[PDB]
Amino acid sequence: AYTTFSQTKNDQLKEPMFFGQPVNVARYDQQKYDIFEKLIEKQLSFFWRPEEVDVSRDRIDYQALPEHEKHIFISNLKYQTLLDSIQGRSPNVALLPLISIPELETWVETWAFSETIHSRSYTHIIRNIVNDPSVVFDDIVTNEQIQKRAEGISSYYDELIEMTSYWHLLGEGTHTVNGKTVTVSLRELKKKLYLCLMSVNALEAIRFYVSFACSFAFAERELMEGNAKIIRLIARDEALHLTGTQHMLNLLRSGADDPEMAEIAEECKQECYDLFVQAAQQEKDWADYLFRDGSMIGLNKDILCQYVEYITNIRMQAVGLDLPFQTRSNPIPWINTWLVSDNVQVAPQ
Amino acid sequence: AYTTFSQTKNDQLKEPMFFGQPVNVARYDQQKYDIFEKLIEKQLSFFWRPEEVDVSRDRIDYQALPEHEKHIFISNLKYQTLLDSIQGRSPNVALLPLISIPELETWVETWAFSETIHSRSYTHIIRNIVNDPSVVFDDIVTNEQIQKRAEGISSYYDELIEMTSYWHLLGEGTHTVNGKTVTVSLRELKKKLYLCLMSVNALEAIRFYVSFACSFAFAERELMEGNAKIIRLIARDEALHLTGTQHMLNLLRSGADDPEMAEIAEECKQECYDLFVQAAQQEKDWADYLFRDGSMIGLNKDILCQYVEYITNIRMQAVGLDLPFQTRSNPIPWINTWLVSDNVQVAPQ
Repeated sequence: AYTTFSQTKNDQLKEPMFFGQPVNVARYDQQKYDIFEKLIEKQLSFFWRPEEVDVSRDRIDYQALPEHEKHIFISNLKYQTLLDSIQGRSPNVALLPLISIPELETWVETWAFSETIHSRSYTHIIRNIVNDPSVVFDDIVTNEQIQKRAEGISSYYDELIEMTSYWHLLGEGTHTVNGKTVTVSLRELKKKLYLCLMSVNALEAIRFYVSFACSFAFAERELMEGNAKIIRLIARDEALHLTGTQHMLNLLRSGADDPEMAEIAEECKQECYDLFVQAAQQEKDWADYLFRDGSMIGLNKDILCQYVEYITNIRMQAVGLDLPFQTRSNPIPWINTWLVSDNVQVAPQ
Repeated sequence: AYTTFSQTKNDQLKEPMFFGQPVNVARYDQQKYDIFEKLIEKQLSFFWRPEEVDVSRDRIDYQALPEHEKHIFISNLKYQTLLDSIQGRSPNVALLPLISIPELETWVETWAFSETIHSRSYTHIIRNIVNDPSVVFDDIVTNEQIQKRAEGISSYYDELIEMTSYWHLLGEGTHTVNGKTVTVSLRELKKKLYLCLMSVNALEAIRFYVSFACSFAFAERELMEGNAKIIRLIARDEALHLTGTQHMLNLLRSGADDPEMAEIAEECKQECYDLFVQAAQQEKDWADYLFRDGSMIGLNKDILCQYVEYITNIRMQAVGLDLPFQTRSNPIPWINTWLVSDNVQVAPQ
């Protein structure tokens, strides 16, 4: 029962964020939550094109890098390309059919579009520093380590999409499909979304920031500086993105938007904690992979894992989860000069 | 069986446009069809924000308009807002889950995003010329004439989305759902898409151009000039949009992309003709509604209907359909100065 234009004249101010009447008229003179209108407007204001950054000198730097330093940089780049390949399509495919307020609908399309620009920027970087880009792009799919992350991250989306399709097609209740029993539950779907949104929050607020440290560490060494200029632009967008999902999640668990969602958020509050911890660990294990053949000046497995814990604690408090790690100070304060914008707070506070 | 990251390492150059393996890695170093990469790049180059246009003086003009001229202008604006409310979400929701090549995937997200900007521009216009924008936005849903168009146009999308969800969930074959028989057929789904793409082509290549004439006719009278500056930007984007669907449709019917699709395009070739003719007629009937209380200098029911036939013939030849109307010359050549861009051919040739 998805409609690209619902015929009911509803008061969009009183709709929930999710699972209400599909948005008919796209209007921007009013909001239920003006955060999403402010995110649109900011993200629009940030619009950049990857080609406006000269990455020419990165090719020289990269070729001059020792093999293990190549491995660090290209593993990082590959991982980023994976993540935003997923982030390019998924918010549109997974969330659009569920949104019921216009400001959130357009933020999600704006969000996803800004990701395609990131992915296009990753191509721009890759095709400028390596001879055969196909080797790089193919490894993104077949790399053992990258694949593990791809599968877990994508499952949260996939399961939400499939349960959505059942919901739209069948409606709520217990059903008979080809001799099997399919039970469609709005409550479970609401949970599937919450977990997905928690997963996507960890992805952008934690996983990408672990990657930002890696990129900016080269730039600190005065290497791969074109790449770093792009990551600076990418980081500024990312601060918007995670801000969006922090509000979605916080508005959902408060019960202000949907009293049901409040009780559902408490029910899987443990599960969300476990989700974030597993992501933190996975990025620690990723650090292991990056530096398996050696480290470089200013960044190693130990320093990076410290940063993972530091940033993971901050992000989780933001969404009301218990902190899983020792209260620590910033192991790499030098990252803050890179993680900065005068229009949005990029660096974690 | 939709996956936000398919684990198979496929050769994206050999995939079909639609119904192949979902795109995993978003890469832009190569294409199967470089038209879509050129559309992305052009559309990116056109990026504009509605607020960069001062519509201040339109409020004075509008209030000074006679009641029937208000009716003409606001009916037109309302209709545009409807159409791109649909075009904001629908290409993402309907097409994304079916695309199997990266350049087409990102064009569709870029396309849809550019529409949200149009919708945001329509708000910018509306909130500047009327006192109570809610009256306007509500009428978009409840207006008898507008509603008829909304329902037909949205059904092509909706039916494609629902048949997609069955396909992903159930796969091809004859199924049992709650005691009913559901037959999922790829061939029918391929047809549903083709018809939808034909409908969306008529929407942007014909229906919006009928609306562009109306807007620019005010600007010819030196009225509602802020609005016209925005429509000029909107028209330039639209020329890209219809170009995209012309290639999709032409690549589909040639059989170069999918030999099946060739035979399917011929099978419903009549049906497509009927679809376009019905749209042409509907816009003629719309002209009747616009000018029911009188016309203005330089534009009336007769002139506008002439333009409908003129533009409808051109668009249909572009997608290989028979012409339904007398071969006529341009009834309003003055529109061409408005319908122009040095970077893309906006005016129909």
